[PDB]
Amino acid sequence: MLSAFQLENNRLTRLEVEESQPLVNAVWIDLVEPDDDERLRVQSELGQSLATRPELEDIEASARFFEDDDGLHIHSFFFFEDAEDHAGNSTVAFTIRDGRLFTLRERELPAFRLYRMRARSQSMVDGNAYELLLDLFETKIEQLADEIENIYSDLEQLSRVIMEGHQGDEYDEALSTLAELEDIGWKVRLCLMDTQRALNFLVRKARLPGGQLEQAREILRDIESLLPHNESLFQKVNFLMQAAMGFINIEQNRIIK
Amino acid sequence: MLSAFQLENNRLTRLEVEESQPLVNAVWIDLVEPDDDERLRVQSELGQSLATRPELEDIEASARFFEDDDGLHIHSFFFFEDAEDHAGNSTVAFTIRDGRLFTLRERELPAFRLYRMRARSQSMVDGNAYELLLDLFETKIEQLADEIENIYSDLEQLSRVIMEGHQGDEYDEALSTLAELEDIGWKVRLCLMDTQRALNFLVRKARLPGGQLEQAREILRDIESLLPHNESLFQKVNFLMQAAMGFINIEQNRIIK
Amino acid sequence: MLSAFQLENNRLTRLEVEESQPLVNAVWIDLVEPDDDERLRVQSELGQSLATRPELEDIEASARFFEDDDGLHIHSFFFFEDAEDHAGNSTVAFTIRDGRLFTLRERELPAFRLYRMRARSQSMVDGNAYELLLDLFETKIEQLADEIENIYSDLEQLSRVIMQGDEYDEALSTLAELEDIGWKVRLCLMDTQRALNFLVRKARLPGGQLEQAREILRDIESLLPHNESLFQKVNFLMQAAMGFINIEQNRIIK
Amino acid sequence: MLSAFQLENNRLTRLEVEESQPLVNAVWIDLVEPDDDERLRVQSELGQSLATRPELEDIEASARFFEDDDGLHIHSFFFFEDAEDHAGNSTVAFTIRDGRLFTLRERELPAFRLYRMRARSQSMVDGNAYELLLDLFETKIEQLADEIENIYSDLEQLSRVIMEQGDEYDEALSTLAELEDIGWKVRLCLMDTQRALNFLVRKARLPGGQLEQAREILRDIESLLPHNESLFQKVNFLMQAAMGFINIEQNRIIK
Amino acid sequence: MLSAFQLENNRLTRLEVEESQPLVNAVWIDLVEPDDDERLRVQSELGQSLATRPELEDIEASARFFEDDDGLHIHSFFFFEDAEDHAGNSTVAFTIRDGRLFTLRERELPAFRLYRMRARSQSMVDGNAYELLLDLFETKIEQLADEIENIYSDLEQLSRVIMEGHQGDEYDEALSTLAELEDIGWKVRLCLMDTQRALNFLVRKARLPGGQLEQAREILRDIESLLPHNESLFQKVNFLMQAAMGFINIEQNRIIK
Ligand SMILES: [Mg+2]
Ligand SMILES: [Mg+2]
Ligand SMILES: [Mg+2]
Ligand SMILES: [Mg+2]
Ligand SMILES: [Mg+2]
Ligand SMILES: [Mg+2]
Ligand SMILES: [Mg+2]
Repeated sequence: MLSAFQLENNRLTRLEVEESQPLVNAVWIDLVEPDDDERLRVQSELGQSLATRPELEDIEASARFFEDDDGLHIHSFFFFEDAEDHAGNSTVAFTIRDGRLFTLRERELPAFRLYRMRARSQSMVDGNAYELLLDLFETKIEQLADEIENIYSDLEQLSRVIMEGHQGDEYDEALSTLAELEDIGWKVRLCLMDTQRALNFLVRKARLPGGQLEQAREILRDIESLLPHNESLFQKVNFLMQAAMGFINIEQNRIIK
Repeated sequence: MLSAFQLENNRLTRLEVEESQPLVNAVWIDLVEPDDDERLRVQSELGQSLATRPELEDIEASARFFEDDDGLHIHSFFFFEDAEDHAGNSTVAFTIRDGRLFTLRERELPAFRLYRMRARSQSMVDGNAYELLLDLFETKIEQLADEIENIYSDLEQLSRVIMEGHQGDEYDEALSTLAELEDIGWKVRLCLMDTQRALNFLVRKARLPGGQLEQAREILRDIESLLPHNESLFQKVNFLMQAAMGFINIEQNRIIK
Repeated sequence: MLSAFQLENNRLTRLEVEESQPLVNAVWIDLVEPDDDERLRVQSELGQSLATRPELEDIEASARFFEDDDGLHIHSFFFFEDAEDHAGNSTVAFTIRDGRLFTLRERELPAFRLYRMRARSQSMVDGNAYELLLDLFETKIEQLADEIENIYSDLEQLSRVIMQGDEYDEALSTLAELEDIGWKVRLCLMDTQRALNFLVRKARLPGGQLEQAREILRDIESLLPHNESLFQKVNFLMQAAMGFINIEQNRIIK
Repeated sequence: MLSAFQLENNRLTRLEVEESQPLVNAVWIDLVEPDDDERLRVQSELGQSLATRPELEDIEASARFFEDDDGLHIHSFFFFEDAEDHAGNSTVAFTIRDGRLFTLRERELPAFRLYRMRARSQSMVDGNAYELLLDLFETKIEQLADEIENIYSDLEQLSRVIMEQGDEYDEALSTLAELEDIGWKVRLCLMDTQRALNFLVRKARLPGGQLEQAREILRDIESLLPHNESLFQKVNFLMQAAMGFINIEQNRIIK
Repeated sequence: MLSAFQLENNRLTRLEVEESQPLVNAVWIDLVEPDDDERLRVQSELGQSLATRPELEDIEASARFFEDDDGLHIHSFFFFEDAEDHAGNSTVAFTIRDGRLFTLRERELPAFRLYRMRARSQSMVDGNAYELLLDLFETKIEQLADEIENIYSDLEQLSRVIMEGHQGDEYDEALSTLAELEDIGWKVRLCLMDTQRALNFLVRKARLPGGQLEQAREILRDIESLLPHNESLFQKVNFLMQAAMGFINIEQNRIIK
């Protein structure tokens, strides 16, 4: 799946690519599970090699945040929920070269879907590939913060269910939900931590136009402010787990009596 | 619910609003669950847009501590107990513009109720919107410190139930109380942490008249001194949980024998 | 209960107060659960308002470490054991004004009893209210260190018990007693640490007093880790015990 | 087992040692469980004392990262899996002296096996003992990162077994404990390489090309350690949830 | 028990003290559970008061690391195993005055036993009391590191026993061994931490001849490198404890069925 976008008055407008062959006019090329026809098309029409599937698995800093003849590379976890509502992180390879942004990804993602919807009726400021990359990160953080907000409200309700060792079988259900909330929070943290590394790298490495530099710092500031929330949820979750076992053992005693 | 206050010899005096239409004379407008008639009234009589309900859910720094054409915005958790005696945090949007303070909130709050009572017979120092905002934070901290104090004394009594009782009935009750104290402390910490960010932002961002600056630092100093107490309670609570499970298992053994 | 002390060759000597009315000669006024007659006596004979009972409950820095028209105020937890041998902290309001120290407290305390015993037959150095306040803190830390030392030796014996029966109920109970002592010792230390940090930045402290304060801060820094180390051991012991209890449960069911 | 390597256009080429006696031409001598005949051969043909077996057990900084008349010494944990698929760390003594690298080890290791494969058809940059040492550390980190990646995917599958019987649960706890252990041993390996590289940066004149290489490895380690810590949280939480399910099950049974 | 040592070509040589009365020639006096005859002998022949038994119990910095008319005092935990193979720490009072070292101890200790054995055929460098004190600390650290090394190998074997979660007999034994390894590690950490304070004090306080200063820093560096190992063992130990309880509960279920 190949989509391309060009700029018109600092407004991202969707290029037709099946028909309007010239890719050279695009500021952003976005690939989702691209076949070899699409890869080769980018290779020949632009200068651009793209990362292979196993290179997106690499978690080492030097494999994710690096500069080379193919441009500036940032690989970053993006958060998603699979078909059975199980949280996950999907690595996206960002590449910036000659003022063009390339995003290579394994699947559809809610941040991208959201940014694209907004980009349809919303002006960029400086109108460049670095701004675009950060806009996508802004969007990511916005969603991560929404995830955390919902862990709180779900955990609040679940908390009240757990305050009785009244078991059968709203308690099997409670432990399961706890474990689902732990896992979401855990994966949100990985996503935040990784974006944090990515942005710290960017700040030291890319000439970032100054409007872009402040934007990046703003996102870093948001991340610094979300991480503690994440850590706070783990305490609560772990305590709730402990209390539940207490109630289960109290119940066991009742039963044996 | 719209209340408005004006200043008379550095004394907040309650300006009648059903009758005395001119809002322009107020230093402080306080909204509680305001209907669209009240919102629009503030919009037209002053310049003032107010934050929407879902914008108060946002926990990201950049959504809580920011400056824009509508003025200086500080969103801050305030602590309360709901109708069924469950602790909670309620976000209050503070907005300062052209020397006037706007507080927008979802519900009655004990800090506000308390500050208003006092403000009926008590002089402000410099008599301005920044002082007023900090006075409300001072009051918040005063109450948070009282909460912590009471967690201590409650935990002290509960501690003795957990060493001296072995009935199954007074022990369900004990675990429940433990969990109620854990939750209060947890929510107090969130409240403190958030006020801390808010005040750090204020110190760097607002021209704060120097009398206000020292006031803010005093509040910051109080917070630095309350956070460790919070953390100390969690250790005790967790240890008590562990001891209880030990006693429950010792009891189980007695029963089976 | 009102006691007063005056200085004689840098030696604290106990003033008779039922009889020798002039309080003005005292360097140190010590109140224990004082009635309104004693409070008013301090109010009129010296300039001195004293903190009220509910103000000693306040834990907020700004309510404990502050300066005002009534002088320099330091509120600080002191460690004690109640009638049933249960550990506790009692807040003591220290107030320094015009070279005189005021201590207001809710109860008798071992640090004070100990300092008073010694102060009979022991010379102060610079002989002033700031030294006196720090001398009381020195004594407090001395006793806190003793408490920790004993948690160690008690925990050592208890450790061996934990490696069917009636002696295990007893073990868990003792563990929980030792946890609580250590916990309350830490609160006491942490609070004295804030108090001394405040003092260092705030009071003109005569230089002899400044080094004294730093010495106490250094002691606290060296005791806090011990406290934390005990919690690890205590928590681990608790865990092992539950393991043994479950192993026992399995033996029984078989 | 004695292997020796010399340089030819910045390409490590394997010296024949059974036959081509002169060791003096080697840039890298690599010893695996060397007998006293091999040790003595290094002692006499080069100046080189080698660390004894019990000196590789020593974990103290001053026993692992030090300089003396015998040269520059770096002892470092390398990660491996034994015959029964159990994770382990094996200390390797690196020694650099008069532009020559000596590696002394107790066993075959996957990092070395991998670096040697690659070195057969791959050019070094500056072509020296310090680069060589760092190349081996680079390779080590590459493999540690792969381990962590696999702990994640295994833990993901195991997570679902624990949410979704008595038989498949013994097995689950055992797997959990295998993953904890791997992560634990990876951390020890990372931490130790980190000390080693910090020491190197302050101590050896490191040619500037080497210096950046070392910092790159340090940067990778900084980025892998948090992953390690993150796994321990998940593992510990999974352990707790399992006990919860086991106790719920116990209650069902007793009823 | 009084032993005394003098220097001969930077070689500690054991003075005969029953017979060769002059103690003034010694660089090192070493007391083990000394009676009042030996204490008084040191008091009169040298200037030297020695710390009393209850003064070695004091753990407060100011009671362990201090200077006074009696010289330079360093009290330090040394590690040992008692008659019933239980790990322990024994405080040793080091005192340096007029170029002479005094060590006062409650019992035989493996570091001292080891240093003395080596000192019989090994030259000191600068040949002074400060070097001697540090040599003893070097030896201590050497042994602590050996302890940690052995905790690792014992914990490795024990780890494999605990994955066979089956028999009731080899499991009592396993928990016991775990608890014995936890305790050793715990006491090793106390020993390390205390030596660390002692050496930090020494570095700021004693004129330390420069050869001695580097020696001290080397020991500090070793300690900094051993502490993390200690902390790592606690995580493993705690995790193993948890897994064991899991296997015990699985077994309990099997039994009840
Ligand atoms: Mg949101
Ligand atoms: Mg636990
Ligand atoms: Mg059970
Ligand atoms: Mg209060
Ligand atoms: Mg003492
Ligand atoms: Mg050794
Ligand atoms: Mg790889």
